[PDB]
Amino acid sequence: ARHFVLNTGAKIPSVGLGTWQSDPGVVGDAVYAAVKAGYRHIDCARVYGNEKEIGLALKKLFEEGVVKREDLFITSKLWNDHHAPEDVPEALNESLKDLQLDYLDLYLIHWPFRVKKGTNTSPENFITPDIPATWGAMEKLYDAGKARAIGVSNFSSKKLGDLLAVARVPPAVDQVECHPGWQQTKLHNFCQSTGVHLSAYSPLGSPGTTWMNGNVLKEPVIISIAEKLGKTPAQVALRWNIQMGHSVLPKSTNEERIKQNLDVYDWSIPDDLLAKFSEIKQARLLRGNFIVNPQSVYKTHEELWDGE
Ligand SMILES: NC(=O)C1=CN([C@@H]2O[C@H](COP(=O)(O)OP(=O)(O)OC[C@H]3O[C@@H](n4cnc5c(N)ncnc54)[C@H](OP(=O)(O)O)[C@@H]3O)[C@@H](O)[C@H]2O)C=CC1
Repeated sequence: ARHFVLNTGAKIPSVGLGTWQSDPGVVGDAVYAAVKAGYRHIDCARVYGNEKEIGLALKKLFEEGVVKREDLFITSKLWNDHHAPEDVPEALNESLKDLQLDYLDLYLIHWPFRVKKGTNTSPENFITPDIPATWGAMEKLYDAGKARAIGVSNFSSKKLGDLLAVARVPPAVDQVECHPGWQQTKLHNFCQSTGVHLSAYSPLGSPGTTWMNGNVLKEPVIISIAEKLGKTPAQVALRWNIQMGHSVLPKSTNEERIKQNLDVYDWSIPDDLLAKFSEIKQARLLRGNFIVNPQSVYKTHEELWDGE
């Protein structure tokens, strides 16, 4: 259970190191510690502003002979301002430059949302998405082998369905918020029915993010199962996702928590304790406030998420 198989045939390691909010000065030693500890999957994005420092950590690991390039699964994301079909390859090239890599294992459309190239998220800069024309350009990256798998992030079942109808290369991954607090059963189903892999971002509910109301590790049901099974609350939360057939992208810069989050393979959650999860109140923590707006295509929360 140390990996899942994507629709491309590629194995995606079921635990990756998240690097959202990993500062340029700490992220390098975090990636290093993670890989040394057995991680084979790093989740990155242009907009995280730390890809240069992840690249220095990867080049250290290779030259030090901890791993070779082929042992690692490296993910990055196309930001909202590079959706125009002519801008997509520059975006991938910018991230390959910073990571100092020949290819990405996974390249994702970060949001089903577009702004003018080189502009900030402000309504004046909003441009109607053309996901087919962006996906069209993402396919050319996949053809050339520069992105060995392509996929999307923050797509509902509907938006994922609409892309699959027009795709020549089907999305390999839909990366979404998914944890005990927000279980995404519908999309989980739609993904297994379509052969799309569901990858769980904020798998601990992103408790370090002051503007998200994460308290997943404090839920009575998770604290219980941890105590019952002699595992930490984090361990339980992550294991739940892995038993659902989702990969998890736990972020840490603390060597010990990095180690603990990989320790989700040798042990299981009994079916009894797996039943105890629908006793958990459901709330989406990352609502996409920043792109729900009167001048947005998404005038409502329900419009962004298609009721989900
Ligand atoms: N739009 C998208 O596609 C999105 C993608 N992502 C990706 O998913 C990743 C993971 O989600 P993220 O929102 O970062 O939050 P997570 O759910 O991964 O939680 C991270 C927080 O939990 C702490 N933590 C880590 N390990 C443990 C542990 N074992 N016990 C207790 N606390 C722990 C971290 O602190 P510390 O570092 O001190 O250990 C940090 O404050 C992101 O980092 C990013 O790579 C996430 C958000 C959006």
